[PDB]
Amino acid sequence: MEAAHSKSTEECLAYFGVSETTGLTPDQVKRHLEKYGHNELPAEEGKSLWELVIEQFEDLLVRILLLAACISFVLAWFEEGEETITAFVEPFVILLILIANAIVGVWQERNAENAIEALKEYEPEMGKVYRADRKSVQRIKARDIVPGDIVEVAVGDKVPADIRILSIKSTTLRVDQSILTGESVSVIKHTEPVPDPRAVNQDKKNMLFSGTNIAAGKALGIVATTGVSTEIGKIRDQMAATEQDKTPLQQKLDEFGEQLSKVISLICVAVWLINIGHFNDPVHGGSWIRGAIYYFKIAVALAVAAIPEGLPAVITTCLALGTRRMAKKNAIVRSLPSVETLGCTSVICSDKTGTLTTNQMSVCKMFIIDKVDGDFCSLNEFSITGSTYAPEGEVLKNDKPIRSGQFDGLVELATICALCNDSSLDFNETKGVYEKVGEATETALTTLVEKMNVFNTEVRNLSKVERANACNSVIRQLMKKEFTLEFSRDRKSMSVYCSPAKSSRAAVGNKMFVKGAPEGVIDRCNYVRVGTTRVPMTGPVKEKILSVIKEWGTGRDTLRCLALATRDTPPKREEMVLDDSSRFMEYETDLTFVGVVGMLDPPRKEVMGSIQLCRDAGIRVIMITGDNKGTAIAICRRIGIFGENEEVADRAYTGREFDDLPLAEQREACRRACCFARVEPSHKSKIVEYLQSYDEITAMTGDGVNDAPALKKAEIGIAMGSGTAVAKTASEMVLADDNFSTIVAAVEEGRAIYNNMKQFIRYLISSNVGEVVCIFLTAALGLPEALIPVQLLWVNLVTDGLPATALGFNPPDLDIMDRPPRSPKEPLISGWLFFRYMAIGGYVGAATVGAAAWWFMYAEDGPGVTYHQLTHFMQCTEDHPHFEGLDCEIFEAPEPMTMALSVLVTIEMCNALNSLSENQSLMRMPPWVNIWLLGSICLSMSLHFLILYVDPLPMIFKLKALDLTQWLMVLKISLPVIGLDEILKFIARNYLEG
Ligand SMILES: C/C=C(/C)C(=O)O[C@H]1C(C)=C2[C@H]([C@@H]1OC(=O)CCCCCCC)[C@@](C)(OC(C)=O)C[C@H](OC(=O)CCCCCCCCCCCNC(=O)OC(C)(C)C)[C@@]1(O)[C@H]2OC(=O)[C@@]1(C)O
Ligand SMILES: Nc1ncnc2c1ncn2[C@@H]1O[C@H](COP(=O)(O)OP(=O)(O)CP(=O)(O)O)[C@@H](O)[C@H]1O
Ligand SMILES: [Mg+2]
Ligand SMILES: [Mg+2]
Ligand code: NA
Repeated sequence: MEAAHSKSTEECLAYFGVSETTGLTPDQVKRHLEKYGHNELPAEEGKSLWELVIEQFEDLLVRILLLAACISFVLAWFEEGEETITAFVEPFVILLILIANAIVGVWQERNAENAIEALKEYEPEMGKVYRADRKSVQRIKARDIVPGDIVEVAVGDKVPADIRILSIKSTTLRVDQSILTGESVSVIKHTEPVPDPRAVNQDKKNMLFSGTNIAAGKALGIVATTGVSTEIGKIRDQMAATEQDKTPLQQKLDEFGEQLSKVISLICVAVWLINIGHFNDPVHGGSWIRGAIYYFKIAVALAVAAIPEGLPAVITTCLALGTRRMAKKNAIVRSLPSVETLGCTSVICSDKTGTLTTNQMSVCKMFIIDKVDGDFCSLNEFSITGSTYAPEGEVLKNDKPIRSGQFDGLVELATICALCNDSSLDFNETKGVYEKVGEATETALTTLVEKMNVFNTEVRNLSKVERANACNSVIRQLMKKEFTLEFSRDRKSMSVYCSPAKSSRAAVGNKMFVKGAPEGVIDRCNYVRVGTTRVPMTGPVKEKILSVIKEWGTGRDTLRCLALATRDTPPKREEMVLDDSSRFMEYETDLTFVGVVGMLDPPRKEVMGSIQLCRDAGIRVIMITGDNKGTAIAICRRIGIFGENEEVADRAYTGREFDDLPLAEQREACRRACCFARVEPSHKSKIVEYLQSYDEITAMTGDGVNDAPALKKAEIGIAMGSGTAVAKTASEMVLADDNFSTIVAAVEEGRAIYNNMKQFIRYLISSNVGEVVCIFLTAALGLPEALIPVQLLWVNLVTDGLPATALGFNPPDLDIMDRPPRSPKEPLISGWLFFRYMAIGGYVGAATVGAAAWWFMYAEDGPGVTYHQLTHFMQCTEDHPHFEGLDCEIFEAPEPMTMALSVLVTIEMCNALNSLSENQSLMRMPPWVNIWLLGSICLSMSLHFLILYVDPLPMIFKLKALDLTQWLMVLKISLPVIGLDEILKFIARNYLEG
């Protein structure tokens, strides 16, 4: 293992003590592999169904439901009557429901994958090495490779392990570092070391990254690191090292169950306590034993009456409808419980280029020297038309079209472009557009030249597959591109060494054409071409050139700038070391300025807008880029991140500056900064760490393996649709169109969803509260069971579901994206609201209980002790001649329970309307504000009726109610609720808030 890419080539061969000629002797292997182990990323930990199922039974609510289903199952085996056979339908369903979870929770998980499981997709199976047990190449297995032994790589290989390169057999070595680094092109490699120990992957040019692919060539190397120590391994760790939290909804889950479990217990405490007399009045008579079976069968009744059985399924049902919904709007939510979190994103750190700007290069201005006298300068500035790389546009100065050949300065600037360019242009018939063959910034140049055909060369008598490069290729036949000095991140420029063909361009042997950042190339210029002549680059001449440079890249224009020059007297060919990039800055001096070229990477429309929405939304937007600060900034104001004129010094730091600042200011910077320029790897995460130190839900967006470590830890990681599998499987959402805006649009559904989601949740809960109250009373008073678990379930599952899940469509507020993103800590039911549902429930609890008992104490179709002596219904067959000479079996009558169970049903089909709104009266928001909710209610009612009329059913529950006698009685109980709410709902006006 060597963090050395900065070491000499022999220095490594030294460290490992290995023969670049022989390799590692089988001993070295046995010893190296035991200090280094195998080159491979650790396997996964997959739980068994056993383990899975067990989690499915680790919720307090699922358990409280399992203990209850036991007591029911246990009771349903204590009667000895032929009629009491439907005894196994209660403890049967409960299980069934609890079973349907485990079932779903497992398949739920079984289909989800690990972001890391996606990484191992980058590990090659075989490798190619050289060791002491053979002269010819040995082809082994990635993992059997050890830090040290000599490995060789070829054009068609995937790089196993991180290799410090020893020697390049090919004439050149190309690499696709795409997946785990900055920008991919055929990145070249060289053998000489890299001085800086703290070098960024891209800058370690003598290296072979594990997983990356060698595009072209065949070179030899010595393995630096193996395994998890390998550059990517270094990542896999990050990801595995991170743990993410439960959506502030799931958070609230445990919370509610924790309590819903405390309460419950307490009841049984109050309950057992109201029947304490049974300790100082019993005559040891025997009817005892049948009194314990009461508490036991009333306790499991208490459970299916405290837990919102059906809720779980209504929520996810609400979410999946929304997934598909956003999917239409190009947004892809990976895992849904995350929609909530998206709904309250505090900040969005998105990259610029790919998403914000369209990334469509096009030269808009050029500028070449026109004349220099004493101190008087004179430039020739231009304008170029054409968004597309498409070779279609016109060159104009002072808005007047202009032939290009008419000016020398241009004819050179033009060639330079065409020659110091590795890109080109290609046209396709499948879509009919002109596509970016190489790198955009280059493919745009190639384009520029096309538009200003310096040679007035007929191109309209040529097809469109030929128009693509007619003007370039011509300038290409005007020089012999001997070789090229690739771009390097320190001289921030590149150059092409050329020769002319024997007769035409003989004038001056070889010359050199360079292009890069104006700062550099310009200093390196000691002269300046004025048409066909040169002059001593002077003080004034320079300022004036940089002044326009700064004008373009800082002005509203927000243009990118390329300074073009040529080295007239290039060093002799054989005196150049075309293969040791260090010296490339030396070969690029004594330069003659030729002119700079400005081009734009236009922001995508809706962004400006989408940026504004965030404002009203209060959602912060941080722009992570690769532009220089001066340009990042501008660009921002151009979109709205900043407002032209705004002071931005503190709100925008740079890749470096940031690293400088101490952990102290690091944090600060982050809560206010909105523009990070020249960002590096770690940053995307350190920030996401500070943005978290401010309890801020923050969005992050990357595209490749290197971005994963953050995308993971970000509350909401957003991966590009044109991004790499891994990253995607790391983010919690994916953008097919990459449009930043799609993020904001997604942040919208995110709130909406949760608002309906939210309410429909409050609806089914309060009801569950009510139910509880019913059993409490049914129990505290002795009164016969008023409602049965087997019932309560049906309700909380169906008669309650269809209105709840229809509520999920409640018309979205108009002010959504006009209120700061929601708080996570904000509880679902509190304050006066608590008081409200605390009352509605206390209402239904009695409305139901009293209902069943009514049919017992006033209804004609079943007279009962009007003195309330039904309370002791427990004792009837006993003291048969006590106070009743009645048919003792009437207490277990169906009519009384269908009474309450129908006043419940209705009260909810009603309460499910004092919901369409929280405080806006129904006359201010009639139920017909939602077509679904109404319809749904009907489907439930024809249903509830299904359990009265369809013979198989009623016998399971209770028999039919006498229409207009008993039903009417039902209505004179429930309907009033609405009032009770409209009344609390009115207590709105009687307080400030609204
Ligand atoms: C429910 C029924 C009852 C009886 C209950 O105990 O509720 C209390 C309680 C706990 C509360 C409240 C409630 O307090 C009372 O009513 C006092 C008890 C008096 C009644 C007893 C008679 C003597 C709450 C409900 O009501 C009011 C109006 O006071 C409101 C609120 O609740 C919310 O905001 C809910 C949002 C939680 C988040 C929703 C998550 C649950 C949804 C999933 C359902 C899982 N169930 C299930 O069966 O799944 C399977 C797989 C099948 C097992 C919450 O104050 C909560 O405490 C909290 O921490 C909160 C923030 O939570
Ligand atoms: N095709 C090209 N050839 C030579 N130099 C180029 C170039 N395109 C840009 N440059 C110059 O080289 C410097 C760096 O190029 P770099 O590869 O970092 O650009 P980039 O801006 O395309 C990254 P990002 O796309 O993430 O914003 C630029 O700041 C510019 O001055
Ligand atoms: Mg570039
Ligand atoms: Mg990137
Ligand atoms: Na996460």
